[PDB]
Parts: sequence; C-alpha cells; structure tokens
Amino acid sequence: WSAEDKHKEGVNSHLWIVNRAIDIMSRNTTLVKQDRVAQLNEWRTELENGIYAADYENPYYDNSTFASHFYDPDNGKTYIPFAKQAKETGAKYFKLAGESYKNKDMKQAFFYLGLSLHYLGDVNQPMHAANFTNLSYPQGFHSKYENFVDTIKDNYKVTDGNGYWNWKGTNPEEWIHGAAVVAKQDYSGIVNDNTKDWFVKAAVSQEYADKWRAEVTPMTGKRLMDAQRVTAGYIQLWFDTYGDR
Ligand SMILES: [Zn+2]
Ligand SMILES: [Zn+2]
Ligand SMILES: [Zn+2]
Repeated sequence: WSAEDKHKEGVNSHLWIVNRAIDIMSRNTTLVKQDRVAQLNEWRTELENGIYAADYENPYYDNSTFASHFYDPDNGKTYIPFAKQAKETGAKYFKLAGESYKNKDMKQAFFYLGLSLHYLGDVNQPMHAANFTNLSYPQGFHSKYENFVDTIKDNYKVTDGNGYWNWKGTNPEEWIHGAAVVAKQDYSGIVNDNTKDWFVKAAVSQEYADKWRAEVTPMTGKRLMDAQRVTAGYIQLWFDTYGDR
C-alpha cells in the first residue's frame, strides 16, 4: 500500500490503516485499556516515522527492490529468490519494538512497532501476498492500483469496536502469515484477465480507466476492512505481550 507522506493520510494508506485500527481500539469498551491508545498517540511521531521508513530507506526497502514487503503464504517466499520476506521481517521488528518497550526506550519501541505494522499492512494487499510487483504483467498496474486506493479508502472505515482480538496465537509470524493467506485468496478479485485488459486499454481510453477502477473496488473495500481489524488485533497482542504480562 502507499506510504508517500510521513504524517498525512491522503497519500499514505499504511498510516490510514493504522489510524483506523487505533480507532477500533478506542471504540472498544469491553476489552481495550484506553491507556494503550494514549501511549500510541504520545509517541505518534515515532510510530509514523517507522510506518514511512519501510518504503524509503535501507535496510527496510532492500535497496529499492522492496523484497521484504512481499510474502506468498503458499511457498513462504518473496519475489526474489533467497531474499528476506515480510513475515520474518515484520516479526523481527515486533520483537525489537517489545524489547525496547521493556527497557523503557519509547522512541525506539514505537519506531520499530511502526515498521512492524507496515509489513503486516503490506501482506494484506493481495499483490504483495502473491508476488505481483510493479514489473509484473501488466507493468505499472501495481503502482496505479495503490494510488487509486488512496482516492477511495475513506469509504471503507470500520466503524465498530470489533478488532480480531487473539486472531492467531502469540507468535507475530502467525498473524502475518494468516493475513497473507486471506489476502492471496482475494487476489483474483483484483488481478485477472479483465482488469489486465482494461488497464492496458486505459492508456488510450478513459472509459477503460473507469472500468478497472470500478471492478477492483468491492474487493479493495473488503481487504481494507480486514486490514483494519487484523491490525487492531496485532497492536493489542503487542501490548499484551510486552505491556507487563
Ligand atoms: Zn505498502
Ligand atoms: Zn505495493
Ligand atoms: Zn511496504
């Protein structure tokens, strides 16, 4: 998903997913301790820095190949043979964040948590769970799709307090894998012969630009709603794990 502005949701789908996940936690009045939400807001600059840094510098963006932002659940791999993938990378930063939190280094903790949230957010994008990059056929569709999502994402906010609490076990890798399983199932609702066809014809015809955008909207909304619920669960897991128990 996009992460083009550090502190603005307009062109940062990753930050929008996290902010909507925090709103789910705030809406929950049965299980969530609201001081957790206050801690995320207190260290929001560092959290947002971590969410943005993943797509912009080393080691996180893998020398501009973004290999660690992809993870196919069926084979456990990213799109480049032998490169690091999103499950081991997102789990690495979940644990580094927790160790920093226990040592009371909040700036370090929330930056590493933002990184981990970014990787979990990416495996909820079906193209990232299927190794479909901006060079895959049809080339340029991955990037135009992610730009398009920013223009519609406000229509898919989750407005209830039901995150996926304890969705998977206590291992963060299980959450990243589980989210990629669901996202790859939804891959054909976005990438298929029709959307490929219309995207290619969209260069010459505006009518086709609208056609592929409309076609991918329903599954995009579904994926964005699941990403908010899974992210809220994952933040709650992090505080349950390192927050003193
Ligand atoms: Zn992304
Ligand atoms: Zn992407
Ligand atoms: Zn990314």
